Amino acid sequence: TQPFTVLIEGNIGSGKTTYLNHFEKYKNDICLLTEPVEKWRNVNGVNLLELMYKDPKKWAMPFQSYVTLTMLQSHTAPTNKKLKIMERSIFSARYCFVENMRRNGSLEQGMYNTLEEWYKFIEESIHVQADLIIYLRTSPEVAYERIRQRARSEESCVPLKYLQELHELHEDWLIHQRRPQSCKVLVLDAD
Amino acid sequence: TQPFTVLIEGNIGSGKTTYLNHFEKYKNDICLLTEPVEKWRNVNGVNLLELMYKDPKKWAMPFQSYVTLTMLQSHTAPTNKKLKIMERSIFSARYCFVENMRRNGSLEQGMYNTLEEWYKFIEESIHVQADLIIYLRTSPEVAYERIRQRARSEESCVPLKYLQELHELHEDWLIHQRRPQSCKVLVLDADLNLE
Ligand SMILES: Nc1ccn([C@H]2C[C@H](O)[C@@H](CO)O2)c(=O)n1
Ligand SMILES: Nc1ccn([C@H]2C[C@H](O)[C@@H](CO)O2)c(=O)n1
Repeated sequence: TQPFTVLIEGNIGSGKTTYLNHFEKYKNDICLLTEPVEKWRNVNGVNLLELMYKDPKKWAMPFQSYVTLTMLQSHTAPTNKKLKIMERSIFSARYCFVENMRRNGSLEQGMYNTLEEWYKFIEESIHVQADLIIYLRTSPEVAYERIRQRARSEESCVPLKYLQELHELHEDWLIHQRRPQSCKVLVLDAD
Repeated sequence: TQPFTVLIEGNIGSGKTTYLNHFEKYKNDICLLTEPVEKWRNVNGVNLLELMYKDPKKWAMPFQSYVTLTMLQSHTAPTNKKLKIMERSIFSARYCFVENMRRNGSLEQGMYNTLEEWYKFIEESIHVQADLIIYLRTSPEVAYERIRQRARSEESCVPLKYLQELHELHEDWLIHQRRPQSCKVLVLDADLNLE
């Protein structure tokens, strides 16, 4: 079982990290799970994040596959705290990042299908705690800015086009669509 | 949630199907799960099995991942029979087929790694019922004949060396490197023409 869980969603460079760094001083009453980027950067030695951004058509599949795994581990990790805040989720991994990779051709149909089958099996079994989604809404330009200020080795080549597509997907999912009673969405202007 | 389970393992062309047919008649007391191969041939329209054999460096990883999923589905499927018989398992996929694709160079480090991490997680979360393993043991040459006469479209380009690698892998797993926390193992002579 999991306590009240909050999912911090948003584009790359939407200030999620900075934002949830605030909650750090309260780690004693709140379970804080940042994106397991360190895991993605070091999978038994390999940097999947790096490989994916360097050669999407080749590494998008294994990468998103691992991301699903680690997000799933985070969603199901037990805790004694009564509040849980996670940076991003399996929902955004599926509806935004994977879908985007399918559109730009990084994921070949059979690869997209495999990932979708996994998402279906998970939802059919492993229930995921999601009570609140705070959506740090931004504009691609501002997101591009943040990314540029912090020299992230892997994100050193993400085009503005890429951010726009991710942005649109986050919009289609969190705003231009009725949400279930099981989960509320709080939109904040990041910019 | 799972009853006594038997995993039927063997190389490609070891007569699993034929052998599993002898169990059709007991369908009332036995839950028989066949390899979800036809699912692999139809993943919402795409034939992952074909693609895997056609260009493993690109498709081995997605294919095996879907295999894991489908096998996992069988390992945890509903049943109301007091005996369960599965054709293959996540174990043969992990220790034989994935290992083979790693050795032959089809799976690059990160892909093999991703696959292995899923295995760790699957067994840390779920528990897979495995009480006995029946091993239809054959020689790679005999297995090659079966595959040849079977004439399966996707296996059309499977060379003897491939079956040779898989054979060694099954041997190491079910016989040599075997240990007393043993899932008990019954070794059958699948070179026999029909038992
Ligand atoms: N499903 C996901 C989740 C995150 N990321 C990437 C986007 C950023 O580069 C980094 C997070 O800041 O992780 C990704 O490619 N796919
Ligand atoms: N983990 C697995 C399981 C099966 N197969 C292949 C072997 C045969 O070609 C077909 C099963 O009869 O699927 C495979 O490549 N990998």
